[PDB]
Amino acid sequence: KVNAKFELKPPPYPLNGLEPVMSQQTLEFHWGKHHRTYVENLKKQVTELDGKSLEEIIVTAYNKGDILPAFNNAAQVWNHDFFWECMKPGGGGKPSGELLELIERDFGSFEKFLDEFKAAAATQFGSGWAWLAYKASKLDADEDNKLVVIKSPNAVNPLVWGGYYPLLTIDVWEHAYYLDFQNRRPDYISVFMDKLVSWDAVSSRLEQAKALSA
Ligand SMILES: [Fe+3]
Repeated sequence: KVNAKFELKPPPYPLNGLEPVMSQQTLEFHWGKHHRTYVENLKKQVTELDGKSLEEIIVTAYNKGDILPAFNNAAQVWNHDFFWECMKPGGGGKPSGELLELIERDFGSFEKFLDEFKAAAATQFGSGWAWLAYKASKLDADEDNKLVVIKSPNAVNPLVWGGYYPLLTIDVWEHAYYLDFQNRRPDYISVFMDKLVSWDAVSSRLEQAKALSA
């Protein structure tokens, strides 16, 4: 976690690991330039913040929405770390086990959840993120302890709310997709879900989320 000599964390696969769906070129820019830059700038800004955790810096700098200078950088480092963990070579398909059950419990069906997640991703105007998060007051009316789809602008993530545990994200900043899809953000989102998403990753987060909100 902490901001010592913090370094950029590589994705959990080689930069060509997601070919042909997300290009090596996209990885090289998105991770090697954008993500790297957030890391470098955060380190320059980070001070009373020195040696604090990424998440602590994020929640404090959000400042109820009147954000402090380190917020954008800290939140984007975390968001991109999380984003790389959300995908895998040979990803896609459907979740299983408790994640699938909960998704069916809260959205009726996986397909309904998929459509809701894709619409959130598609309609976030400008730069930002779409999320699947576990909503639980014990994290911080009885509904409560359930999955939600949320879209957020710019660097904002569900950690700043809170009572939300992020489970899945898709980056909808144009740099995430422009080299591969240009304007076609819906096709990108669709392909992300069909081919890239690591349901194993999302399931692990859900276990952590349930443990934390018990
Ligand atoms: Fe990005």
